[PDB]
Amino acid sequence: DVFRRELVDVEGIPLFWSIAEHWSQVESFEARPDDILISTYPKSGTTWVSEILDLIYNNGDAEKCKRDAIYKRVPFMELIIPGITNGVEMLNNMPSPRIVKTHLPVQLLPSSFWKNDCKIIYVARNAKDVVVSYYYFYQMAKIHPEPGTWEEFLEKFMAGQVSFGPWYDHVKSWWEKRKEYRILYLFYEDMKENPKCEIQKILKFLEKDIPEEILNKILYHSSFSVMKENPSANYTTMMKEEMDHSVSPFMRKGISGDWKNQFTVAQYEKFEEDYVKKMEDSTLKFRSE
Ligand SMILES: Nc1ncnc2c1ncn2[C@@H]1O[C@H](COP(=O)(O)OS(=O)(=O)O)[C@@H](OP(=O)(O)O)[C@H]1O
Ligand SMILES: O=[N+]([O-])c1ccc(O)cc1
Ligand SMILES: O=[N+]([O-])c1ccc(O)cc1
Repeated sequence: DVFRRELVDVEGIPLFWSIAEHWSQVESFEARPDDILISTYPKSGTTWVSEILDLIYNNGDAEKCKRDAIYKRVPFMELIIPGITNGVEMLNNMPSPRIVKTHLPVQLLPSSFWKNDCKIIYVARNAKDVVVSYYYFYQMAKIHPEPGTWEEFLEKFMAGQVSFGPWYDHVKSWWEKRKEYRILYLFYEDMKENPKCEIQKILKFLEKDIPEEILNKILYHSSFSVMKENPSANYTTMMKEEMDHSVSPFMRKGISGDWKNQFTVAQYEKFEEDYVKKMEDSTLKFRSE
């Protein structure tokens, strides 16, 4: 059974057993100078930005972006599961320019990305909304260990005992890295508030100037209500064994502030006290609504 196993430590970080088992293949990954790396802590807007990027690369052409599922269009690099998927091999066989997805903490990223000085788009999302999203995701996406109860999962998340390790270190270290490499550091909440502005930031970073009409086309097709019903973007092409959408849909709510529906007031106060202690060494600032 490839599903529901315990995580395995990889250079200090809990990862899926099969990623750990094939780690040398990940660490030796060969990047290319024109790769665009989308880097996120899980549940922070990876699919959203991956769809935006593929739409940009295809000039807002919806049909072209339906050539395959997002997880084939924008391969999840480190995700290797025997009999199921191999992100490294998918990318190895993909023509440039490649869009590459990762959730790896900075210290675990294959060094080829640094050596090739690749452009990277990092997306961060407020921790409270992340942990709620990740809880439901753990339930539906069977490669993860059992999340337990909300209360149990919340504690594991705060302790960094979840797949890809602690959110706090992930966002903080990636933030620091922006001083060394070309990292456009985006926030899920900004994309919610003003998607046009954020996509304009992406275009400037990519050194692309496109017509307003194409920009509006990209905006329309990357909206939650369009993506949620789009089989090429909403993960419903996954086998039920890998992802069971009847448990929780991948495109779940797509808002900011769902944490209010999940956290008890006590859980919130405790989470905030812990958060301030973990995040005061950082100039990083988030909005929770
Ligand atoms: N277009 C658009 N607009 C707004 N929100 C969106 C969009 N697409 C995905 N989502 C929401 O993003 C959450 C999934 O994040 P990820 O794509 O990073 O998940 S994953 O790490 O790639 O598995 C998950 O958030 P929750 O709804 O809070 O669970 C998705 O619903
Ligand atoms: O099989 N799976 O569970 C997968 C496969 C590919 C992917 O990008 C994410 C999950
Ligand atoms: O376990 N999974 O199937 C996953 C996990 C993380 C992710 O971003 C996509 C799929």
